Amino acid sequence: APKSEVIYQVMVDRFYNGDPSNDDPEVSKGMFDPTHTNWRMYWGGDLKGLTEKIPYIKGMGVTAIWISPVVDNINKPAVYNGEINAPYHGYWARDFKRVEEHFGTWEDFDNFVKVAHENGIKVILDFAPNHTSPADEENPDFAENGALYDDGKLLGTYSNDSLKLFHHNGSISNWNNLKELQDKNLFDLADLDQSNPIVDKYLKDSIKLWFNHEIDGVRLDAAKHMPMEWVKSFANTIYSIKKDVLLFGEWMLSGPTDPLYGYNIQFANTTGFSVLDFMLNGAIRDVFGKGYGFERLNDTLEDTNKDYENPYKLVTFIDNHDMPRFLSLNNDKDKLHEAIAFIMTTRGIPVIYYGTEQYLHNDTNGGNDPYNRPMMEKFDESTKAYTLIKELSRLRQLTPALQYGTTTARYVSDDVYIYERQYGKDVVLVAINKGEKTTVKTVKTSLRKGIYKDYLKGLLKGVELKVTKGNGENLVQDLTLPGNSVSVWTNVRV
Ligand SMILES: [Ca+2]
Ligand SMILES: [Ca+2]
Ligand SMILES: [Ca+2]
Repeated sequence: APKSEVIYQVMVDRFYNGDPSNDDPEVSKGMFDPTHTNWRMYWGGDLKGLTEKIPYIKGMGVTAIWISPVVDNINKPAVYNGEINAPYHGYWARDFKRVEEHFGTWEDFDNFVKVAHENGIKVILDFAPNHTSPADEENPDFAENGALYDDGKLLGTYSNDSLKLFHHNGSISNWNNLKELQDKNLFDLADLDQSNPIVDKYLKDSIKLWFNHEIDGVRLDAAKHMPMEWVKSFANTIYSIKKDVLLFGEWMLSGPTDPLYGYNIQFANTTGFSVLDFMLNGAIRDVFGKGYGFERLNDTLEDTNKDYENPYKLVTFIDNHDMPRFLSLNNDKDKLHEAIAFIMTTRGIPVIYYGTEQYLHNDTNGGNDPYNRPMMEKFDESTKAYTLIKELSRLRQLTPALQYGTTTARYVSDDVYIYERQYGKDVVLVAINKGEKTTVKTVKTSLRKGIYKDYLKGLLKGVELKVTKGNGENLVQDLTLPGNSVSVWTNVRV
């Protein structure tokens, strides 16, 4: 009876500024905007602040915090056309053995792990071993020239790479060619050569250090840009040091016909990392954000459940830091609530991107990066979305049917989706109406006959269920779903 998880993804610089003294550190000064109007500067969020907000996060039923990368990032900005770009997001590492000084010290990090563990919450580290930082081999004064440091000891720069640390093969151009995706630079990011035994032992020593500070898992950045066999050895290293670790990779897919989807599946089946579920994500945004009909969602769900060997390890999401937030895509809270309810009641592990529960969004430039990383504003624990996210996790803890159960579609139309989750004798039936009020024909269900109250207590306009005994499969009768509603029914005792 495995444990069910719920992930909250935090971008540390944009979550909560707990400590003004690390806003503009001496060693890396000039990259802080206190006004939060230059969207590519550090804004001050830090580990102290994240720690103070763990009760808020725990009040949402979150079981694991995916924290954006907190290794030391470059101490000079990347300047493009006079535009200061700070590594406020954490993906431009200079030193994988040190904590980013804008975010805190080792003591602040250890305190964050301690308080998270005090509240029953796993810490999942976003780790980006594909690369260091932006570099121009012909201009060492640009940014930090992709420098790699080992706990303060310089191992090399891109323009002076004595130890053969990096690939010097230009940038990625043919994005459908695997070898090009692995051996060239992701944009201008100095690409690490994990085949170099120096780099191999460095990256593996680094992740050992972080686990010595009691992290519980890894979200693996840019997983398609590294050789799959090295990523497999990397997971073996982590498994060698800790038994129950949550490992999943960001293997980005462009859409349903992405030519590389087969390597993604292969990655998730063999490396020991599962994947973030981009196929399901696109279907979610299509049907809830673009008005497509539910059969696109159920078809995608059915395909993924066969395509992946272990689909209950998939990590599901509605949005993230690399695409417009759902409300930028479609500013409809009812549709957001329904999407949240969906991933909460679908197989695998759902992610809530920070601030979703506060309807946080900025729609400049379509809501695209950097505008999908706004600063957290209110921490209101009474919003309907906060309440929704808090309640469905309770059911995931009462039954494995949500994360680990089979999936049976009971009714699929353009605007109505009824699906059933089963684990042993546990049954959860869910009905989503993203259209107007309607009354459904006759639905099968394995729920015993009787009347079921909405598990959500009408929070999303949910109704009762009325099951008659069919002999064989039972019969749902006279199900009138209000418009823009979600109902959840179960035989699991509450
Ligand atoms: Ca700060
Ligand atoms: Ca730094
Ligand atoms: Ca690479």
